[PDB]
Amino acid sequence: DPDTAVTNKQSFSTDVIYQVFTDRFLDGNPSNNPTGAAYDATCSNLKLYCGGDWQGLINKINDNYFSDLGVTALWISQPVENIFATINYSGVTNTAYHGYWARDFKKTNPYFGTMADFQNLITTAHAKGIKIVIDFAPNHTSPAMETDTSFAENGRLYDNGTLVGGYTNDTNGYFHHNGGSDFSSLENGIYKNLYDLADFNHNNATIDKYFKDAIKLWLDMGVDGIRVAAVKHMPLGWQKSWMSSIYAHKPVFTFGEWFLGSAASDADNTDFANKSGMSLLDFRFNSAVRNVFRDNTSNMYALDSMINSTATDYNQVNDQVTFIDNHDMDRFKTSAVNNRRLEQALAFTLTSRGVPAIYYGTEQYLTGNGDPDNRAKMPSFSKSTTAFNVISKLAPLRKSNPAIAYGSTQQRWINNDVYVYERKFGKSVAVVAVNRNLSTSASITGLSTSLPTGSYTDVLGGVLNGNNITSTNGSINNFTLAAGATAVWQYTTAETTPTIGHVGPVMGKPGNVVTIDGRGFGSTKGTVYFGTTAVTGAAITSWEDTQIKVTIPSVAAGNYAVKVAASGVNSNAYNNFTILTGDQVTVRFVVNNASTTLGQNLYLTGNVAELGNWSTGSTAIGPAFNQVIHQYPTWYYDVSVPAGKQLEFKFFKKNGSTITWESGSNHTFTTPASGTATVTVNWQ
Ligand SMILES: [Ca+2]
Ligand SMILES: [Ca+2]
Repeated sequence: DPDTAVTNKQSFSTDVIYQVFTDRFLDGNPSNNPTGAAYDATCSNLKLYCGGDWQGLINKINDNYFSDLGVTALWISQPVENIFATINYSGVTNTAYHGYWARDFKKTNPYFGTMADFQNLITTAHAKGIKIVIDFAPNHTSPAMETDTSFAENGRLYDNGTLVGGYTNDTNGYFHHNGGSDFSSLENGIYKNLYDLADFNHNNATIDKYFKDAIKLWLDMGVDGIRVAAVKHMPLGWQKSWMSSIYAHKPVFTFGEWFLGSAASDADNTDFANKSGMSLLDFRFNSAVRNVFRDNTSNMYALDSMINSTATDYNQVNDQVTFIDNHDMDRFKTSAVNNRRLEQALAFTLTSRGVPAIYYGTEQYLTGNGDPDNRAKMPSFSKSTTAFNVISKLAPLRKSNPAIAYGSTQQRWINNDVYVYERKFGKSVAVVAVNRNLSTSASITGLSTSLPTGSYTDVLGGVLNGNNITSTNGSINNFTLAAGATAVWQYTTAETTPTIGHVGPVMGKPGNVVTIDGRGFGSTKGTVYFGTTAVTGAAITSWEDTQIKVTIPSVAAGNYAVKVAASGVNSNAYNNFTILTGDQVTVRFVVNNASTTLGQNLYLTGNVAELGNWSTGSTAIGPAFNQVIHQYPTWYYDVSVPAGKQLEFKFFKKNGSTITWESGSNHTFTTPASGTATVTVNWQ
């Protein structure tokens, strides 16, 4: 199979995700519409259900709307049975229309469709080569008051019909009853309630179990991707074991949302991308794209830096999911914002690095500020707009041109309102040119690309007032780029060298199988190098020019670079693959009596690669928490550690360069073969 083929769950770099709020798109079947309180036919009261559902998308896939737009994937609402109760928050009736106030993860949302309607979608989709991607919220159930069972469904979690338990009188401790997060730190954002939503207790072994079992269900119906919610509000440790269990079983591409407010590099957000075993929505690229194109607060320089810092921060920047907007900010088009500015923002995003998503009806230039006005009933299905045209012209290149799909990003020309940049993968090039200025045109003199000699026609055919150019050995002849114009001119040809485009997943134990997308690999089963170790023959499950699939060798766990060798010649090196010791379980380590100093923090390390392998660097886990579950001078932390292994660990205070250890002998611990566990040591 191709890297391109819908068959490929582990990479989305060649796709364009269409994100659609299921109930606001199209009501295909009206019999699975709510009754009364919870329902609005006319969808004027956006807090109510509007009747949209899975048969609605089906019908659209079939009359070629998605395929004509060129989107190759769809990201639907979390599908699980949500609370049926209507919650009246200060005068206004709220319904669980948005698919987030779940109540049974092992069942479907009847207003969206049945299990068979779900399967139906999976199939009408894969039929037209459109990958499906679901939302998933392992952080919580629904709203609830501990003093008040009467409020909503009191966070009640039912396992497949059978009630496991609600918020009030939670004798088992399935939930953090720690108050609600005030958000002053990371720690309080995790172990206290997200707003008024009943917070799961993951260190609880029923719930740890439930959630791994609830995703295998969905993966088994053939979802091709998982968009995780509120990842800043759950422990990384738990997210990592949950993930490793998924990759073990049915590796799909998984990206999470860690909300960010700016193009700025946030540390916890970056460490999350690199260590979690998942990718994130690209909130910092979003901040740049709105600043330069919508809001005129920043200029062409901002955009280029953002490109460069995200390229530097992220272990695999190409997995990150870019966007001009979504269901939690205001809609890009607003009355002052020009069409061409939305259109250029689209243009830009489709041609840029990472994985592009579009929130529904951006082809229809939809407005709506804040929530819910940013979530309206999808207005028309016209295939007539300039945004409709730009998306369908450009998003195909992600598949046909590997430079767009995996390539590098170079600046070739920039001033305050003009940006010309280049995407290159091996011999394939693409240059995008953009003048954001809607009144002055701009002479580009002295442009040098690494396009070969010839005349290159604007791929957009002039829909965005694109002109044509001529390369003479890269040097482009002088030209006026028009007002508000944008151009794309590209070049492809067959690679004849193994070159690793993508690898997915990037973290797993021995025995897991990964996918290596690329160009010029040939069809003669060669050798795959996990670092220094050749994998050959039968251990390689598939070998095709663009995609090799291969089992993880039983090497020591750690960070590895992956190379391919075809016909003797070796490919480029894809980095930061994480081989895990084995299966993982989340274990909470609690250290008492660990007084520190102003600004002295507490990490743990130990004898396995998951614990950093006696590191005091970026692999030592830390810093530990010490305000919510346990408090100073006790310190605690949740780690992803390997199932049933004896561990040797020690805590240490790190100040500047002053690492200062635990005295005595190493502490030791044998982990469970499944689940979660807790261990408590006294700082010695
Ligand atoms: Ca319906
Ligand atoms: Ca939480």
